[PDB]
Amino acid sequence: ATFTMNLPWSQGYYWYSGGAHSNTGSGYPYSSLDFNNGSGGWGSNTPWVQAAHGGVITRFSSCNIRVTHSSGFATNYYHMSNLQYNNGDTVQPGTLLGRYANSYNQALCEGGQSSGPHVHFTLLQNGQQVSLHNRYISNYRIDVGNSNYDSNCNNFYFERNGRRTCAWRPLYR
Ligand SMILES: [Zn+2]
Repeated sequence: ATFTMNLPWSQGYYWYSGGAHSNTGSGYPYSSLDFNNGSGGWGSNTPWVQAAHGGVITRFSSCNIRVTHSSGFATNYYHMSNLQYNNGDTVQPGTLLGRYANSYNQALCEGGQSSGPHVHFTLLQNGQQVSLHNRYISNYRIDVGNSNYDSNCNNFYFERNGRRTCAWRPLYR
């Protein structure tokens, strides 16, 4: 079917999102969002992350997994642990992929930086990161800001039913 994404948690629940940023946090495009459910810092009871859509798995490492849709769009999930699938496996929307890591070393098993447990979520097409601007997730339109991680709610927000949800506010599926 047509590529459609859902927020990687259950209907009627909320997590929190930061502002849109590139995969590295510098430069363009703003392809990525950091999601967390507010469980706390390192060592806390971090949640399981659901596949935003169906597709074929690529497992890059113990902390880095991707779901590639039949359309060639894909979502990438970084800072992960307890990964449940291997290369070539098929998953459905909602499938539990793993947890986002509750330990600092596991979260950064391929490098990067982190201030606390979260999943770094990235949209790709043809294996290349692509901008989240004007893309949709759980029927929210994503409006990217004017710099990496920009959380100004006049610049960055999720919009559904004509109402905005800002970064660092309950984002309900
Ligand atoms: Zn990130």
